[PDB]
Amino acid sequence: KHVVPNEVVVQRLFQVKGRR
Repeated sequence: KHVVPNEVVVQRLFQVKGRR
């Protein structure tokens, strides 16, 4: 999801690790 300013990467890891 774009790979310029590194934001949907830390969050995405939090979303996957806290549901199912």
